[PDB]
Amino acid sequence: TAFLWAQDRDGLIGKDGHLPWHLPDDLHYFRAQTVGKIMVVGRRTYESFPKRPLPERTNVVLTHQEDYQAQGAVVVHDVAAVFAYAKQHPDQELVIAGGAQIFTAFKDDVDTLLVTRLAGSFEGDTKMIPLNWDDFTKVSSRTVEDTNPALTHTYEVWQKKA
Ligand SMILES: COc1cc(Cc2c[nH+]c(N)nc2N)cc(OC)c1OC
Repeated sequence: TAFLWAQDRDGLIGKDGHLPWHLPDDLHYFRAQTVGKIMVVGRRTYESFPKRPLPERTNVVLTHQEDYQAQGAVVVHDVAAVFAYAKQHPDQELVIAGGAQIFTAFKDDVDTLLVTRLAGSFEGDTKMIPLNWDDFTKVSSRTVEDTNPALTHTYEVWQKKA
């Protein structure tokens, strides 16, 4: 399992799940990472996503209640089922596109964490769930500078150690 998300300096993800900040660069990064790999998106994500489903990619819509249904992404209401699905396709890695509730559910059993940090700050009604940084040790990171400081962002990857 892999964690793919973007956050500001303060620690907020956005509003209603949708990224309030328009960073075509960071957005490009998310899209590129989900190419040729299995990704899981929460129900809130299904509505927050810009356009689904993606081509040449495997998208999955995960919700707490089985009443909910999603188009373009496989709908799974079983936490165990999501793990098994990734297990079935060892060739393709599983990445959690969100949301935070989804992240929390699989946060404990994640080996790779991807985080995007923005120098600028944004305000919204949705904040990212707490993470244990000390438990995970950063393996590598990349820094990209945009025209505007707020726009400028960096990519950091953490791997769980035991
Ligand atoms: C491609 O656009 C979006 C992409 C994403 C996913 C996403 C973006 N950026 C990063 N760094 N990680 C992600 N998982 C979430 C969104 O909103 C929830 C988007 O629309 C604003």
